[PDB]
This record gives sequence, structure tokens and C-alpha cells, in this order.
Amino acid sequence: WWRIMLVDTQLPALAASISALSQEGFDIIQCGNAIEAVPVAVKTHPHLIITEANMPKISGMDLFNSLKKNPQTASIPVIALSGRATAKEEAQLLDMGFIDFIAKPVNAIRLSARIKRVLKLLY
Repeated sequence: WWRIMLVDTQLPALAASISALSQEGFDIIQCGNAIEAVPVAVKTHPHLIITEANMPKISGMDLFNSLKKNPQTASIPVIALSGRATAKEEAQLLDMGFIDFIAKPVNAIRLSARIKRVLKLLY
């Protein structure tokens, strides 16, 4: 029973990947922006969080920092998904504490394995 929260401003584009994960046994909690993501994370306690890195208004880094402010969510691992994925962006997010970084477009096989590796390591 693995709860996985996914935060992205264009969830429809990930519909394909998300469907494949459900089949994998992941319980996907979908959020369209950082505003709803924080309160939802605090009450649903996902085992892992996947967030788009560059979101308007509130970014993935902003979400990461907000999650660190609540003891309930401060230790939940966070994976960044980015449509830019410059070497500098990847390094900055990893240096910040993101548990992993995945460049879009998202590949369900790659995403699934990345999620599992982190879950195996932390749980």
C-alpha cells in the first residue's frame, strides 16, 4: 500500500504514466498545483512526493521548502520532475535535498523503477 502524491500543472500530459503506476500498485494522489498539495500532503501522508520543478506562482522548490516546515511531512522524500533539466537545475535540486531528479518527458518504466528504488532505500 504505497501512497504517492503527484503535483504537476499539466496532469493530463502524465495521464499515460499515471495509469501505468496504478497498475504497478501505487495509490496516486493527484494535485494540480502547490497550493492544494501542501494541505493534502499533511492529511494524506504520502510515502513519497513527485513534483514538477518549475510551476508558476509556486515552484517545486517552494513546495519542497513548505513541506519541510511541517513535522508530519518534513521527512517525506521528494522527487523532482522537470521539463528543462539543465545540468545546473539538476544539481541545484539534488543539492537542496530532492531525493531524485527526472527529466521530462516522463517514461512510465523509468518513473516506476525510480520510485521503487527510493522506497526500497528509505522504507
